[PDB]
Amino acid sequence: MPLPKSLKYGDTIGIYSPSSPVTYTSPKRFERAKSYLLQKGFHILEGSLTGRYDYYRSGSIQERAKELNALIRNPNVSCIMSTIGGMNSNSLLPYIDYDAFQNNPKIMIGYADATALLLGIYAKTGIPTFYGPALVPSFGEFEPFVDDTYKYFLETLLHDQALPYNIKQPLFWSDEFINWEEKTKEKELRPNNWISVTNGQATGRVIGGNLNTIQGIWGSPYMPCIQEGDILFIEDSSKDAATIERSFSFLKINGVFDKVSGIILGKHEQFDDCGTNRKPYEILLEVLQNQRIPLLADFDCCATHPMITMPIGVQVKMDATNKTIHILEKWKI
Amino acid sequence: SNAMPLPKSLKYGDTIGIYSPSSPVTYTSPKRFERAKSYLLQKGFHILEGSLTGRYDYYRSGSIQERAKELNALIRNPNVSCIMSTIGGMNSNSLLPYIDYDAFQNNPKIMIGYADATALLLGIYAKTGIPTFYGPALVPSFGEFEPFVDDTYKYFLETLLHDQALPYNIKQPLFWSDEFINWEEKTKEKELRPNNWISVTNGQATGRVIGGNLNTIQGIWGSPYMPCIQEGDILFIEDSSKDAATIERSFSFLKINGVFDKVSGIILGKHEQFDDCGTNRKPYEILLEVLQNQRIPLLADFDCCATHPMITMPIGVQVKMDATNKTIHILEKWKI
Repeated sequence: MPLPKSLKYGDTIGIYSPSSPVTYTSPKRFERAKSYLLQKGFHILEGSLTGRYDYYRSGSIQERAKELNALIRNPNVSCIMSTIGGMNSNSLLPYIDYDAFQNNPKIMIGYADATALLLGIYAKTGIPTFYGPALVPSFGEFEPFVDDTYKYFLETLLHDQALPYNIKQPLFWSDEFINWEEKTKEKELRPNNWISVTNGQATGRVIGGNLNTIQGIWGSPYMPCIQEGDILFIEDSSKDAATIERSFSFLKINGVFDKVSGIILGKHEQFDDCGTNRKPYEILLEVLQNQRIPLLADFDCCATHPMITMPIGVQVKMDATNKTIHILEKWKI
Repeated sequence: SNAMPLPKSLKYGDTIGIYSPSSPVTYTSPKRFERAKSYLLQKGFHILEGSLTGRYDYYRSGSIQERAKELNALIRNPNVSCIMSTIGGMNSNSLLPYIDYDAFQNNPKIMIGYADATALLLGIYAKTGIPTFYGPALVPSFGEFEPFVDDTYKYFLETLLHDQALPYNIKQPLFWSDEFINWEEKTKEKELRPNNWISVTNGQATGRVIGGNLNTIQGIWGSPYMPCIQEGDILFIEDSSKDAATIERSFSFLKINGVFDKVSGIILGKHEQFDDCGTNRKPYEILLEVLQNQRIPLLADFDCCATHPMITMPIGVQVKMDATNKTIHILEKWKI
C-alpha cells in the first residue's frame, strides 16, 4: 500500500463540505472548531464552498467535486477533512481526481456521509483512509469531550506508533443532544463499556464506516469488495430500529456475514428503539439467526463523543471477549 | 420472446391473501384497514387474513421468522389467487432468505404491492422469473375514500382481471391528489387536481421494465434478490414522502452503479408530499443534474406511486415508453 505522511504540527488541514452547508448554518461551532485546531498548531485551508449555501447542500455536484479536487491537488495540504456529512457525498465520486491522490497520498478523514468518499478513495487507490473527526461536529464540541477526541486524533495521525497499535476505550462518553452552537450546561458523563455480544477473536482487513451511507455506494466501483476474512466495522447514528433492521438485512442478503470474520459495531447516537427496548446489537443478532460471528459493540467510533480515529483498509485484530482492538499493519509513514 | 410461466388472471370471487411484511397497519389503523377489506369484499372478493393480522410489534408486525411464516402460508395455499401487502414500511427485505420461492414457482400467483414491498416484488421476480406487480397495497390503496379508490380499482381490474390485447395502453388518470388528509376518518373532499405526465426528455424506448420504490431498492441491491439490470431495460422508479437530499443520494447511487449507461429510458413516478428543502426543485430536476451530459428519454409524474389514484404495473415484461407523446404500452403478456 502507498501510505500518507503522518500529520505534523505546522501542517495545513484542508476542509471541504461535500454535503450539508454547515459553515453557513452553524457559524459559531465552525469558528470554534477552526480556533481549536489553530491553537493546537495546525493551519486551516478553507475550501472554495466555505460559507456558501445551497439549501440542503453546499453547492452543485460539479462545484463540490472541484472543492475537494483543489485540496487533493494542493501539495501544501497534508490532511483533508470534511466539515460535516449529510447525504450527498456520493454524488462527487465520478469526478474526483483519484490519480492525483494516488500520486501524492494525503490523510483523508471524516465520518458519517463522508464514508462514501473514504471508501471510494480506498477502493480506487488502495491508500488507507480514516474514519474519524469531521471539523464542525467533532472539533466544535465543547470541553471536556473535544479534548479526548483530539487525543485520539493525534494518536492515529501524528504520533510515531509502533505495531501493534492498541485502540483503547474512553472512560466516559456522551450522545446528549445539547450544546451545538452555544453551551447551556455540562453534558452528563456516561460511564463506558464495550460490549462482548458474541465471544471470539478475528484478524483481517477492516472495512466499513457508516452503514446507512454504504447503501448509497454499494455495488459500485467505489465500494471496496468485501473479502473472506475481512472485519466489518459499521455504525449508524440518529436512526431508528426499522432503519437499522433494513440495513442489517441488506448486509445479510448480500452474503456479507458469510464472508466476514468479525464485526465491530459503533454506538448508536440517540437511537430510537421505536418502543421496543431493544438495543441495536439485538436487532443485528436477530438478523444473524445464530450464525456465530464474533461481535464487539458500542465501539467509540461514531457520532457519540469522544471519537476514535480509525484506519480503514488495514489489518486489524479484534477480540470481542476481552474487548480489544489492535491495528497490525502500518497506515502512515 | 418465448412463452413463459405466468400467473392466472384474477377472477371475480377469488381469494386475496393479505400479509404485513413490515409496519403493523392492521393494528395501528384499524378503521382504514376495515374500510379497505370491506371495499374489496363488497366487490365480491374473499380476503384471507394472514397470521399477523391484528398483531403488533411496535415498528413491525412480528419477528423476521413470523413474517416469513405469514407470507409463506399464503404462497403455499392453492386457494389464494393474489397475495397483497397490507402496507409497506422498511423491513420486507428481512424476509428474503426465508421465502418459499420453490412453492411460488410451483404455483405462481399475482404478487402485488408497492413501496417497501418492492423488496419482495423484485425478489420473487429475481428468483422465479414470474412477473410481479407494482400496484395497490390493501390499506393505503383500497382504504382510500371515494372517489379516487374507484379509479385505483378500475386500473387494478383492467390489468389483473380483464383480457387485454397487446399492445396494452396505460391510460393517464384525469385527476390526482397527494393530500395528507383523510387517513382513518374523512374530514373533507380531496382536491381533484387536473393530471398530466411530464415529457422531461424527449424520445422513445422499448425494453423490459424493472424497478419500483428506489429507496427500497437500496436495501436489496447487489443481492440475489435484485434482478440484474440489463442493457436496454426501462427503469421505473418512484420515491414518496422523501426529500431532495435523500433522492439526490439515490439518484447518484444509480449513476455510480452504471445503471444509466444501461437503460434505454426512465419512467419516474410522482413524488407524494415531496420536501424540496427550500430549493423549489422538482425531483426530475435533481435527477437531471445527476445525469449531467447523458441524454436519456424520461417520462415523469407517472401515477404508479403513493399518490392517488394508482396504476397497476407489471414488472419484468417488455414495455414501450414514449416520453415525447407521454405514452406507455405493455407489449408482452403478464397473466393467462
